Amino acid sequence: PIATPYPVKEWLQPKRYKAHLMGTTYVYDFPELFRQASSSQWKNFSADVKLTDDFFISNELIEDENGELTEVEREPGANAIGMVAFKITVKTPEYPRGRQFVVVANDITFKIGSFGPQEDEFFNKVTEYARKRGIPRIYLAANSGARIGMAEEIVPLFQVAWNDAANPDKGFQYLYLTSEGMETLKKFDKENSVLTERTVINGEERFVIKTIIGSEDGLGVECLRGSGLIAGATSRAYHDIFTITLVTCRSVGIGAYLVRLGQRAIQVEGQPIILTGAPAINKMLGREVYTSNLQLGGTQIMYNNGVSHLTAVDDLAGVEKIVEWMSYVPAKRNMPVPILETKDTWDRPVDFTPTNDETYDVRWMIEGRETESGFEYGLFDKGSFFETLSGWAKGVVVGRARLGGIPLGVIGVETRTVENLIPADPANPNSAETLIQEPGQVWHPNSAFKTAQAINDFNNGEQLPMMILANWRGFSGGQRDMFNEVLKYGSFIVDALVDYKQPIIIYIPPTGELRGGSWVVVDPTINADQMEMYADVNARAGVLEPQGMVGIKFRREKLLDTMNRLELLPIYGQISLQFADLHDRSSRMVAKGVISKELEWTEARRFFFWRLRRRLNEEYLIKRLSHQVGEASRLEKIARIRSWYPASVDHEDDRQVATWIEENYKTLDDKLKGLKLESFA
Amino acid sequence: PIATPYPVKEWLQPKRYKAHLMGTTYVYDFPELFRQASSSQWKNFSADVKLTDDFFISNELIEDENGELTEVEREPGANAIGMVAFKITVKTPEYPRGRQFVVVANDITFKIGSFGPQEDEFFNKVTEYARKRGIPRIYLAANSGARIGMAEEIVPLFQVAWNDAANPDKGFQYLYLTSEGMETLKKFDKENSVLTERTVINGEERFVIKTIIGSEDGLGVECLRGSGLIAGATSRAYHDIFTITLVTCRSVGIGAYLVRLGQRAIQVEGQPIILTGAPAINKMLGREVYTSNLQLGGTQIMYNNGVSHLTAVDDLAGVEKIVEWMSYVPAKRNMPVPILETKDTWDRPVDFTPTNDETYDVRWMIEGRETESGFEYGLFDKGSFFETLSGWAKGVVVGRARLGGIPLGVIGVETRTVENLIPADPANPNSAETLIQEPGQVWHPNSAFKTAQAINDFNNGEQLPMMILANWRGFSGGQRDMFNEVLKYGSFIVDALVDYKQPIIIYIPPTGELRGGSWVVVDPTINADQMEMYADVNARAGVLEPQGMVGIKFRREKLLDTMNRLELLPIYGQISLQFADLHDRSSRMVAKGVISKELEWTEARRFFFWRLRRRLNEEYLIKRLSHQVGEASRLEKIARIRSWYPASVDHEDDRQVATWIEENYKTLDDKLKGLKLESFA
Ligand SMILES: Cc1ccc2cc(CC3CCN(C(=O)c4cc(-c5ccccc5)nc5ccccc45)CC3)ccc2n1
Ligand SMILES: Cc1ccc2cc(CC3CCN(C(=O)c4cc(-c5ccccc5)nc5ccccc45)CC3)ccc2n1
Repeated sequence: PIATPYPVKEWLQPKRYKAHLMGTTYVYDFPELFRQASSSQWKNFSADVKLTDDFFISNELIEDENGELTEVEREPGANAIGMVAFKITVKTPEYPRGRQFVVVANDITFKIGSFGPQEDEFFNKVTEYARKRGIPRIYLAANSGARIGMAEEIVPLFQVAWNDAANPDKGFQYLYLTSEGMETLKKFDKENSVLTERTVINGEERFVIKTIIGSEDGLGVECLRGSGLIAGATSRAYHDIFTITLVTCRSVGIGAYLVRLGQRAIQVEGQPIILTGAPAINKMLGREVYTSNLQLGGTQIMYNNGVSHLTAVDDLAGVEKIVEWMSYVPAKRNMPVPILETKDTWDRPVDFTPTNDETYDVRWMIEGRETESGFEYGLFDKGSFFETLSGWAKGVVVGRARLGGIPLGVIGVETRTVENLIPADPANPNSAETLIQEPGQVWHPNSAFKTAQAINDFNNGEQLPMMILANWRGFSGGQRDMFNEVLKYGSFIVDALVDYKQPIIIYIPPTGELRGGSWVVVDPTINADQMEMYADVNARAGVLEPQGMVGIKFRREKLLDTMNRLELLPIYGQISLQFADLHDRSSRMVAKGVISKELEWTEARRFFFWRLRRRLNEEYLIKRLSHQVGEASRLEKIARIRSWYPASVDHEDDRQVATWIEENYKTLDDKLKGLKLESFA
Repeated sequence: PIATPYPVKEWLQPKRYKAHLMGTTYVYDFPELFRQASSSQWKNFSADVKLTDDFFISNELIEDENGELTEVEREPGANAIGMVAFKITVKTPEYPRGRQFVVVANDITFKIGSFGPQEDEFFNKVTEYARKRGIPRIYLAANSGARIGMAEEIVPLFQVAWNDAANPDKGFQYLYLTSEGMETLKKFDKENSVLTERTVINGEERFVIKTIIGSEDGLGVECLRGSGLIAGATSRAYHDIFTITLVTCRSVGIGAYLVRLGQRAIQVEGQPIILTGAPAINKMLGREVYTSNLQLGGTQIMYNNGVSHLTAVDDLAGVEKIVEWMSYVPAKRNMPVPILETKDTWDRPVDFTPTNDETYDVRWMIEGRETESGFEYGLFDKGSFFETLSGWAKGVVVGRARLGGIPLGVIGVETRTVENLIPADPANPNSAETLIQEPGQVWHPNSAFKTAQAINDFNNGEQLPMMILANWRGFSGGQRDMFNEVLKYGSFIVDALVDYKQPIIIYIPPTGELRGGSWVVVDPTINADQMEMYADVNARAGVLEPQGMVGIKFRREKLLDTMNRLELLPIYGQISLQFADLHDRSSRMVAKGVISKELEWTEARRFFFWRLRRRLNEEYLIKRLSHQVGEASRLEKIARIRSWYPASVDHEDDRQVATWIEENYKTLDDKLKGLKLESFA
């Protein structure tokens, strides 16, 4: 384009234009997208705040002569390999003084973003760089999978030993190199390009090729090794630092695995996540089964799958979601979760309240609801709910939120029936679109899996506390769901809880319940060090529902003995139901000692804010001791810590405990430093 | 029955008869089944061996006044709770001097084997007892799930405040107790059985019941807490000790979860594993959808599911399988895997060999094949293959085996297509039986999951080394399998490998291959501390198959430039294929350094036996150092250890290294004890 006001970026650097022709942002332009998203982050938090350009810094990372990563400022497109990375230092609302993370990305313009050995080792090197520092690792996927190739240098000289030069159509015995060929190879110092066995047949000496190696690196299995290297590297990263991936253009083979292994993923619409392309699969099946890769790995697959946690309309939207997601996680591994108080202060009642005879969206209880007569506040901070995995297993709702500024993972139950429509596979003619009815308050294979996935994702890397508004009748025990292994997924939940490292709150909501099958997987004893359970005064819980209980312990016979109190079975049947229901109250739960407290929904925000803040504080103190006295149970630690509180402080008063502790952090630190004396030598 | 030769056991103890009427062995008779199975174990190993009754000892475990477990010899049926346990000490072929394990079981005759709080705490107490000692925990499931009940004492006295004594059909306002009732309760010291509010209405004073608590323990949520307690307890046990469960009669609710959480499970035919019973589910759906619980949790569900690893014709068969399974695992956590040499010695060639143009069952390569001209030996010890999870995801084959006596987990690939027939769910009228074609050498969601499950099951509790005869073309990238999340299951494999703690051998078989998608998940770099890869001289590996490679790097144009070597596309197309194929040889793998060695199938048993034995030995030495010098990478440890070998010993000679090490264990132990001097104070 001639005569533009400013320089034509796409001309100054043709690679930028190639990227665009490919439907993705040029890799070197992504740091600018992060600056833009970060700026927006501020405007949304505080319209005023005068922001300067030093609030965002991006330094490209490359390997020095010794293979170690260092920072450089160079012209975009100078990358010698197809993988690039940047260290981002950015001041944000949660971290005004700045937080850091790295961004690794394929360069779709460099050999179609293929993963060659060098790209793989660079990617691995960047992952370790992030893990060592404990900072988040953002991956931007735009690739063609493992790099392929043949030893081109052997193509113009190989000879074929036919069964008879007369009719080639008769076949060949092997391929070989003449003494002339062996020479052409030695002339270019490419003798290792081939493995041969010198044998003379009638005419001349023919070196039979037993194996083709090639002089150029990155043709086959060496690309597979590096492929596995970064797969395992990413598997580890996920249990270590916050990991996330943006699928910004196709992501193929190892590319698709990196997306899942990183777990948290945002798919830009129209950018497929595939294993094998449609053309190839069509060859596998014989006919023209698939039209595009989007049928195999588009958002309708992966987002409905749970592989993609969120979809983005474009690259910038993807970056914004990443930035939004990061606002809930620690600046780095083991640092405190980022407190961020906003307009919606902790001290207030909860407005929206569910009713037994009225349908509702659990999201209203979570983030509040907008009504004609004004906004009704929910349990958590207004506008702080960030839902994820929203395109899969709608039976359960998961996301991040803030409670008076405290970030945490939230799991709620969708009470409304879900219409899960499964498309028909083109590969099968006899296939027809299928509709699955997923009853509310019932775990299914998908929703059980999602529940566990969320717990693990809240725990690993995010290191967030969690609240589960437990409200399930049980798991689906029908044949299809049972055959579909609902037990394995249900069990994944218990496993996830056992592994949780931050405070957990299990709370049965106002019109909610827990029964024999559901309570099993969320009881506080699964992980007593982190879990606490609470039931609303209007919640219910017992092994069986009232109907089921009477149908077994208040049979027709016993129902008649009661006729001796005053045809009339209808009303008496109702009486027995109420008799049973009077057993499933929060009061019995308190009496039997299975919950910490029974609560009143409207007061829940106030109670949980201080309960959580109080816990974050004691936990902090407990960890400090776990690095001193060492050998000591949690019971002994938490007890010693509480022995330091002033005698008149009421251990049961959350607000008092939290308040006294924050007033004496340094004083408590002195008592700890002085405890080092307990250095059993 | 009168006039029997010996006492009528079922009469002496009626509970034994009740158990039988229920289709299961009386709990106290199970130890005898273990003795029988153990005796058989010997006969099968050595027909001769004169066995005495002291080779098997079973001591029931009960809680003493302080709640601690102790041994007792008492009359069967004296159990005050519905859960029982035994400590078994038994000499076996693998452990001639004896090995121990515990057996916990529901007593189906005690309150239908329901899980009450006491049963739950006993079960938990036994699990910890086993974990502390590091011994296997066998669970025999025969139950009705969580115990239920109502406060019976409140049934004969509750009163109802009708809207008008005239027409009860009009409803009631609440239930209450008269001053007479409150007295009946105080007379039996059951005042807490109810929560009321004294209010006087016209007539007398009526105490409105707000909550029914009940005096008897085990009615509701207290059964749910204990339920969650043992769920989490079992979740932990699985990552700690060898865990296994025999479903000997129905296993309900928490009962079904215990089976999965324990992971390894053997289902006796006709004994259902269910969440909710058919009658109840029929109520849920309205109509008479299900006939029996077997439709919901019978072997056709759970065995085809992968929830049940094996099925047994009867209780005794179940016990035998348990005993057989245990013969491959350490007597207790962290003890060496049980070496058990048999007739089939290590020093011999492998007979059965696959052919490219011939269908075969991978089991033949594993355990050998019986033919008309005699027995053809496989890679592993004759008769040592114990397949598991054989009713699910047949695309992959898993089991335990012995290599010259060394036990290990084995994973092989089923090359034959699998006909996976999925029954139709009665709940859906529009449902029809479905047939799934699972191509061989291709991972599917189920087979990927099974592959990972096996790795985790070999690692946790079993603590076994592993060999994977890696032979997959890739994962199924079609729509259905992609939508069914094959990526998540594929990723589970990488996770399992990362967590493996024993030596691992990845070996591409004689006619096998690995490609871009499959190699990703089994490369040695995923876990370099334990993994080693090998390729047969007749194996193949590269990113793409030859067809795919030519279709991209040897297009029609380039194919014509080759026409200048001597219509004839057919033969030249064949030529290009061979050109590509010459790239995917074990030789290139060795050159690029991606495998430890290329091998010859017939010599594999000899090579692997000494390679594994050599490794088990170095690993042992490495752990000893990991308890001394501590802070040191594996590279530094393995290096120091090898520095102790005699200078003339060839580190690369497996047999020599293993042999010298076993000759100097004690001498090496002295060098270690002397290394304690390195006690950086
Ligand atoms: C339902 C389903 C889904 C995915 C499956 C994947 C495989 C293995 C891979 C290995 C690697 N591979 C090839 O290497 C290959 C690629 C291409 C191809 C490449 C680029 C464009 C178009 C086609 N064409 C071929 C034809 C015949 C044999 C192999 C090929 C693809 C095939 C096997 C069964 C499958 N079944
Ligand atoms: C496809 C599917 C499969 C399993 C499902 C499980 C539930 C929850 C449980 C809670 C506990 N429960 C009861 O408590 C109950 C039990 C029995 C019952 C008990 C013994 C014998 C026969 C029936 N009858 C009832 C009728 C109405 C309401 C509840 C009951 C069973 C119902 C919800 C939806 C389901 N959908």
